Amino acid sequence: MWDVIVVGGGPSGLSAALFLARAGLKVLVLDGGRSKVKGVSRVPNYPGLLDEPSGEELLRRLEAHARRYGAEVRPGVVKGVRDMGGVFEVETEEGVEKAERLLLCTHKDPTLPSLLGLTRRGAYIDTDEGGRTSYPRVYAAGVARGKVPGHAIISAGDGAYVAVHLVSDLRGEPYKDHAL
Ligand SMILES: Cc1cc2nc3c(=O)[nH]c(=O)nc-3n(C[C@H](O)[C@H](O)[C@H](O)COP(=O)(O)OP(=O)(O)OC[C@H]3O[C@@H](n4cnc5c(N)ncnc54)[C@H](O)[C@@H]3O)c2cc1C
Repeated sequence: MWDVIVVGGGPSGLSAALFLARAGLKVLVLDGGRSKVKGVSRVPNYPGLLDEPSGEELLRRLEAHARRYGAEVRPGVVKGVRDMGGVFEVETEEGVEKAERLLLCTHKDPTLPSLLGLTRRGAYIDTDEGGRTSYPRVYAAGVARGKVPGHAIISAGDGAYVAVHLVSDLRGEPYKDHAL
């Protein structure tokens, strides 16, 4: 079982996983390997990354960062999602995984949003300021919820933003992941 299952392992999904894991949650990221940044030979505008790595390298570092604090990042394509009342069942080609909350960081792909009958805002998933969709316990972040035009740093920032508010809901208090 999982506290949260993040669908999509691009900047928003991996950033979300990092914050969720650091909050001590059991988080699993299922990614289909079609991040829009994967083919970039050199990302020159991710504030702070002065070596300007390729999109492929950036993804590797983001996955490492999330795994570093407990997140599990696995390749997989979600094709089914069933609400079983209290737990969501997510299905890939490899099998089924269960989570109480789902966070969609699926970029522009309307597949899963349509499966859940999520309310839309134009071509994107409709959400409140914090990323909560029209479906209870289902969240969205990054390009998936309209943070466009899409850029790596913007999606990463939103993934963390939504994750922080997801954690805040669970702890009933404004959650901050700060360090000395
Ligand atoms: C040619 C090109 C060049 C670019 N150059 C830059 C640049 O220099 N700087 C910059 O900041 N941005 C750049 N971008 C844009 C940037 O890559 C995106 O804004 C960013 O990747 C968006 O992050 P995201 O997390 O929202 O989605 P994405 O990174 O697109 O990730 C979505 C992920 O979810 C997965 N997914 C979707 N559906 C499922 C499913 N059902 N099951 C499992 N996994 C699923 C996908 O396979 C994918 O890995 C470029 C884009 C392109 C196309």
